[PDB]
Amino acid sequence: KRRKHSWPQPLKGAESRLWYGGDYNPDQWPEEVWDDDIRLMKKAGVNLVSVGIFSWAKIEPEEGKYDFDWLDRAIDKLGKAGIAVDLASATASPPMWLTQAHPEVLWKDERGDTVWPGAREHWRPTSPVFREYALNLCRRMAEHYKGNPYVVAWHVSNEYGCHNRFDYSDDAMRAFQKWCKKRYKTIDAVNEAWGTAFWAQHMNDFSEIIPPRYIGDGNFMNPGKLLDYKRFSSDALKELYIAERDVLESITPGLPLTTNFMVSAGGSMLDYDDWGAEVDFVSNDHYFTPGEAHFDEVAYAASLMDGISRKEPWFQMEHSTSAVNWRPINYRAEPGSVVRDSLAQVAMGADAICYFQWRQSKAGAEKWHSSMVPHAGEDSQIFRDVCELGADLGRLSDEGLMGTKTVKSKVAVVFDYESQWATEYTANPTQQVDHWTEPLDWFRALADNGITADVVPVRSDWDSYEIAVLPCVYLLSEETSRRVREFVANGGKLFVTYYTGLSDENDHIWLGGYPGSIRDVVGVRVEEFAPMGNDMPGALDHLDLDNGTVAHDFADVITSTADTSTVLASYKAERWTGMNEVPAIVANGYGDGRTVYVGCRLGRQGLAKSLPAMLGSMGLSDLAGDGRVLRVERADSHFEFVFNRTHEPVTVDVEGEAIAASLAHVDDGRATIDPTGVVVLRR
Amino acid sequence: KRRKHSWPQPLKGAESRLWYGGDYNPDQWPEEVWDDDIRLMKKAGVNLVSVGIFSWAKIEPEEGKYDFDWLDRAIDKLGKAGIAVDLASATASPPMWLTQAHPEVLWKDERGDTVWPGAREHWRPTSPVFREYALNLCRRMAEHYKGNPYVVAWHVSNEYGCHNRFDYSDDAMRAFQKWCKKRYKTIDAVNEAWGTAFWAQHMNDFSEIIPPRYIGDGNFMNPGKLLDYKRFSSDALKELYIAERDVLESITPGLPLTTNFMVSAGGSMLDYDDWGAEVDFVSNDHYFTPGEAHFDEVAYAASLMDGISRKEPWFQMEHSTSAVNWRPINYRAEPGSVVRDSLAQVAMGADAICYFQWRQSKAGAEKWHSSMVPHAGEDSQIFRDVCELGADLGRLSDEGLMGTKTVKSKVAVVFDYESQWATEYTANPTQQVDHWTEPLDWFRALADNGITADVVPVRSDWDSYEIAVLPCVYLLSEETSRRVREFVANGGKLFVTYYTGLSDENDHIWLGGYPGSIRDVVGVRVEEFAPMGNDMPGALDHLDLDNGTVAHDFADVITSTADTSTVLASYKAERWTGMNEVPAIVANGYGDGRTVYVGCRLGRQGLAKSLPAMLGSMGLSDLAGDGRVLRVERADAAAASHFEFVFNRTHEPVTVDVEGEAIAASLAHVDDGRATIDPTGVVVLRR
Repeated sequence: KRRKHSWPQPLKGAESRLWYGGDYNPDQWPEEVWDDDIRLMKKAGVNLVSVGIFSWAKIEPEEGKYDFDWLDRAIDKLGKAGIAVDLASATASPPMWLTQAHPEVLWKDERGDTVWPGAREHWRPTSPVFREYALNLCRRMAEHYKGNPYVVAWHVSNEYGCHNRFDYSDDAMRAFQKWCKKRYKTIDAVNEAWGTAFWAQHMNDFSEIIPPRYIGDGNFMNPGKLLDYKRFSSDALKELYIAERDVLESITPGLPLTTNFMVSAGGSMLDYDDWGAEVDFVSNDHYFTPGEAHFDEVAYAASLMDGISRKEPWFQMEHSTSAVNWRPINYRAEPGSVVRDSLAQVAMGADAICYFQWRQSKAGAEKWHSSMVPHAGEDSQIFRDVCELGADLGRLSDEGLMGTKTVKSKVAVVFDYESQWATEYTANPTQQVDHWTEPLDWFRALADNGITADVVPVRSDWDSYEIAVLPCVYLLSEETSRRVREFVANGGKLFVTYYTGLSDENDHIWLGGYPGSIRDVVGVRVEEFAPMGNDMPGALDHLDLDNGTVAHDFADVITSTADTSTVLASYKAERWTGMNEVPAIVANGYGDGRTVYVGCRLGRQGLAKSLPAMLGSMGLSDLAGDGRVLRVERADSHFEFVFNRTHEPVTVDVEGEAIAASLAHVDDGRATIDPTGVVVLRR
Repeated sequence: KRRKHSWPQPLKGAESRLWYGGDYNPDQWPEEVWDDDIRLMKKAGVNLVSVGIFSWAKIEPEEGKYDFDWLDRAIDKLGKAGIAVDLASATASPPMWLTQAHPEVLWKDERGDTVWPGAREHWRPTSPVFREYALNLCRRMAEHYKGNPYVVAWHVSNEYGCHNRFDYSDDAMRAFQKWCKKRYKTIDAVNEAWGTAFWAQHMNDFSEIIPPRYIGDGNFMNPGKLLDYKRFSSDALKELYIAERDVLESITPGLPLTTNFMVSAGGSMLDYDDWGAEVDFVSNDHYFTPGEAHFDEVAYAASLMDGISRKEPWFQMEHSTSAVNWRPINYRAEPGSVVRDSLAQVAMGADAICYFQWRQSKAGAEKWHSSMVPHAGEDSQIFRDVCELGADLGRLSDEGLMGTKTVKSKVAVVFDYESQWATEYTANPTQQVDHWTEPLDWFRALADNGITADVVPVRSDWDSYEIAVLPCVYLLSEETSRRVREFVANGGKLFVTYYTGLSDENDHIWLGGYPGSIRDVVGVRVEEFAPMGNDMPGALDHLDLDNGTVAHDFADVITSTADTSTVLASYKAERWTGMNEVPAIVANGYGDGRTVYVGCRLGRQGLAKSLPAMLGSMGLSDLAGDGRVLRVERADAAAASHFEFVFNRTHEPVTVDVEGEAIAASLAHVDDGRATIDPTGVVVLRR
């Protein structure tokens, strides 16, 4: 069911190398400028660029008229310079002539208001009119470029669902109704799934399924329907991508196809693990979070990408050299980030490193988004760094890094797109809790304890690891619940947190005490929750634990533990709160395995501090190591990538021959690595 | 180009006195109250009121039916009492019969939702049918009141664009299409200006230009288009005002016309410098900012008005005696504000002082807005201050203040409405930075150093000043860039800050290092920005400078400086940030001039502390002074006679040296050349 892995191949006369480059948009610059791009690209070690992504209005400037010459010239200029082309379908966003002639392609928001042109991606995922136009352009691009010697892959569309994830038009309403019929078969199944006995929502047939349109601010949508609308929206965009991909493939067999994902700790527009089955190689867009989380979350996202790709080499389609344009405050990246963040992505399995974008735009909505050639030009620290990185990727290529894979960790941290979606409902126990923050917190706390985890999607093989973490995995089906029992019974070591296994996949609650489907594995029983916050005078805002850590946002009221369990920590609180001496962290044995249940949100800091005790109870005291650096390994040969995780230079022992270094010095088996520094070793 | 300055003239062709009064709405009160109004106006020294401003529904109660008699009688009563009338066109807001009959006049928001009656100004600036109705009323008003001996000016409409600056209806679509054709001539030029090669936005003809309508929350409009839509929206309202002005004038030639602007530090609904060319006298509405900025920003805004009026006497059409109605918390003004804020406006060149409004409303949306006669009545501190101020304006009139002009400062602080509009785009380096805060910060910091600046619109003559400041002037066209270059080369002393000259007039980036069009003038090169804030844990929220100030919000990463420059200050920071020892304040010599580049936001306090060293580098240490007070002077041509206005800027009484004869004082006194001024106090001297 997964497509066979197929990676973009070198140009004639060229050898196999790490791909390096970024989005390139010659149609935004006078043709005169292109020769300068080629000169700077060669200087930087660029060998691949992605072209034509938003070029629909240039390629088809009016309906039924096509203009390829400019693009043929650009591609030829790149190719004869030894730079390969990842060619877009150009179907990311339609021209004004198209939308003026066919306003029915525009998506509608919850209130039924039309979303107009003015920005990008303003089209309905289920519009048959838009699909027709897109497939036409796909056919004509593929027919024109099928003989081109410089094209090495297809970049289908761009970031499906970045702006048009949700549509509430009648096209969407009809498509959702059909999607529900496919999923549930009978209207009574839908009624039971969504619990429509409540609030007189019973439906007599599929015409009575309407999308989660506007219901008045502050009012509460049917949560089953809302969750399914997210599943449906991801499937709808997926079916369109499949159609475009198949048209391109029909005309250019043997050219690998991808589309760019938006995988980040807090990004959940689509079920990207599901989508990963539909590409020839998985590719990602990731932009750093400014501040204290910058490095760790870059590493985390790249690890999840390696999980999505099932440890096959994957493609970093976009990231930024420094500031983006779209945040309330676009902080710059710390000096060193260009090489460092990129080599983190390589460490986590990327065999291609690309940026948005090659040359910083001088006009338009993204002119303030950093690029490889800044507004300042080639005399810039960023461009010097871009050049250093290209040379580094060349050296890693000479060393044969291509095709190696990131080693299997002893620990898997589970991520679940659908659980994230379930946690987004507005009448959960607290709207402060999303699934997504917990696996990040665990990844980081494990790293503080010198352990590099793999981030593994819930449908993938986390139960083949020695140790795994279920961090706020809100949904657990009976099937997943069974995988959990067997994982532990067979000798696995499993961490489980609050907000795990509250409901099944239809968001029906597992009754009898939380977590209702696996409470006998973890040996705790929760009767009630105690959310915390600062929005109510005198309400509970934190809970100290007796192990020197502090819970925030959420705590389980654990009222019994198994006779096989050990309480590792308990809350301390004023008596009237009822939370004093309630168990907070509980260890258990079950079959041949061990669990630790963490009944509250402890964050990176509290988890990191609690980990020695928790690992101890599991028989894993020997696992901990040096948390000042992250150590990431690829192997077919072993390559170790070592990153300073702190704000001060650190010295650590390193084995092997240093083959790359940025802001770091290796001498006599020891590396002094500056903040934002990295060393790469081979042996 | 500019209209010849024409000032409202006194009743009976007598002496031109300082005008004093406010908005007057007899149609809101039973007629017995009108006689009470007259008694109290006389006691207060009121000599001018503005009437009929929102009276459309009373004057034209049904289509083509007119009821003038109440207004005729009110104007007669006023004039016989010696009180002049500033007559409105009454076209500010339409009656229910009009909007009920013609829903198509109502403006539409970005989502296409109709904005209904229920408040005011709910009409599309480019509606042809509303224009027909407005011009008809203008004509009927002018024909009826022509030759009235008590009417001294026209108050055209009211605050254009206060509520209807933006319309997204099809009338606006058509008008914006024509406006783009006028500006750019060809669709190729529009495409080039807006950089439409990006995101497949290329347009084949002018029918493919649509207004910046709803694109979904959190999405990014074409910034060239958004900026031009603000230009267009200002121009569209200006064209309507010009049409109303022209009809009125064609019927009552010689009667001076104005419309009331909304000039304040943070106000930018329209390009008010552009609009200033279209009125016979420039008039403003300004309402104090509660808290620590109160006095300084009153002074600033009035200075900017004097800039817009090119130093011609101007008209304070509205302000508040105390609290307004429209803030989340309507703080009252400090006692003394009635006289003090009004005399600050006079000091900055106003020959008329008026309030919204004469009598506090007992009903309606603005009943909680303070007024000259409070709900409390004539027995109130506010009415007593109102009477004191009227008496003071009488005394200043006796001393011949009218017609003098605010003296030219040694420093011009530059303000650019269009730069403010550009900084409003939502995908800039940081959305915390607006152009408008910086010129205010510099004005206050200069005042802290005993210097009263002129606030000067960018198209005006700042390059004729000894010293000028470009404070976050985000846009610099080629033309303005040349003026900067010549200004410095010829001996001008120039301050330039971060967020200046990033782009040309169509928001195209000047390439090669910021500020891309004048980096050789200031002798610095910026490769990237280091914005700062408190919204991301662990990101920088500040940078200490090595001169004992602290930057917030934004810092330039200066990576080189010219051979002729001198670093006056640099950042101190943790090494990992990359900002340690990066230059923060850099002086340069360029031709016979001097510059200082300030690459970060230092605020009033940091700028005030840094100014002595900065001025020093320009060769100007002697420009210092006592910042406890603001001194503002007016003078006649020949600079024969001088008037000095002195304001306490602090919270304790101050005593300062003053030359000349005291002619007015509030919460203050002058004795043998020493002015003792209480907080919120003011003295006025004649030399």
